[PDB]
Amino acid sequence: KVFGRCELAAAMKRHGLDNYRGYSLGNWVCAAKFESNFNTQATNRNTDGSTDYGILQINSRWWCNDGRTPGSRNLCNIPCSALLSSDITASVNCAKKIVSDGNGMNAWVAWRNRCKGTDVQAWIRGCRL
Ligand SMILES: [Cl-]
Ligand SMILES: [Cl-]
Ligand SMILES: [Cl-]
Repeated sequence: KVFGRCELAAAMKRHGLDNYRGYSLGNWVCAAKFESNFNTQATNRNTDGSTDYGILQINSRWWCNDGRTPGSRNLCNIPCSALLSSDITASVNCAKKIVSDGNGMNAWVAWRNRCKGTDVQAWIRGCRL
């Protein structure tokens, strides 16, 4: 599913991501924009052989099981395929664990490089939330 901008903001809020660990909704929408362009089916293969999955490009080295990432963990206790669903529940629940791991949203390199320090409120501007 490719979400609309406000549609995704609303879904993220529904699932308790808004201001989670102090990160406003615009941060999360911005991260999703640059990780996946709001496409739940997004996948990308990393140099180390791990793969990133879903709207927030969650990585199989630590967070989910794909059966093809040697030496990896599955800390969200989910198949990586769950992160591709039109229902963002699994991605949100896993993201909550990731952002609580110590480095906040810096875990998403694209958030650090493209969202951090910017006017992230622009991502939810106009949205009925
Ligand atoms: Cl915001
Ligand atoms: Cl594996
Ligand atoms: Cl980047």
